[PDB]
Amino acid sequence: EYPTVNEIPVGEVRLYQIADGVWSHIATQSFDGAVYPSNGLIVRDGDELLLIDTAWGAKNTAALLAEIEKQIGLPVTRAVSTHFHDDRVGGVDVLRAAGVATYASPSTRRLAEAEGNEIPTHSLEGLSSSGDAVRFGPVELFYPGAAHSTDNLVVYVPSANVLYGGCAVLELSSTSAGNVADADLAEWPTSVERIQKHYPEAEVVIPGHGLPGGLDLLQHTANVVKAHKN
Ligand code: NA
Ligand SMILES: [Zn+2]
Ligand SMILES: [Zn+2]
Repeated sequence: EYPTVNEIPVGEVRLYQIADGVWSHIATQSFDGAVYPSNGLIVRDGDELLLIDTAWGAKNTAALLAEIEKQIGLPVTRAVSTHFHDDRVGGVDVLRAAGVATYASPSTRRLAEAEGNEIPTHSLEGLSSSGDAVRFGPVELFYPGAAHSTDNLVVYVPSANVLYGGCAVLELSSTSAGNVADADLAEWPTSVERIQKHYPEAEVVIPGHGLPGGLDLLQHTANVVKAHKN
């Protein structure tokens, strides 16, 4: 079953199979003293893998690559970071040094640079406006509008009907929107509505932190964020 913070010591990574050729990766990291789990995604594309998000730091990301080689045995050739925070880009230097081509939107790259985070090598164009969608290997990348951050992207895997929301989507047990220092609380519910409208057929929704669920994670996120904003 789906691993939680208690089952993953900081520095270890678990993989969880979501569908044929689709896995989440789960890592843990200390932030402001406390340990949190974090998810990303792995998608098979023929005999190579596309990585979505780092495992939140260099050591975790090196462990991620090791766990991928052990469990899956296919090379990660490209990676996309879904926003500029450390749980998404921390580890990019490890990926790049391992031969993985790293990508993010221009906005994410600029914000990462400004924050002193690692910076993905390549820009993902065509994602500047809310509702924009582009194909990238076996996934579609979608910019729903500002939410957890202004740059946040979501990822859909058409072959599996799996929607990876990153931090624009919250898990069902969540009662608050979490770290909102960079968030746009006024726009976030609208951004979620765009996701709902564009991916009504999604069967699994994976949040950036915590348990995957169904489409209800989307409405739940809008609700929490509205209640948070008050
Ligand atoms: Na690899
Ligand atoms: Zn974030
Ligand atoms: Zn986060």
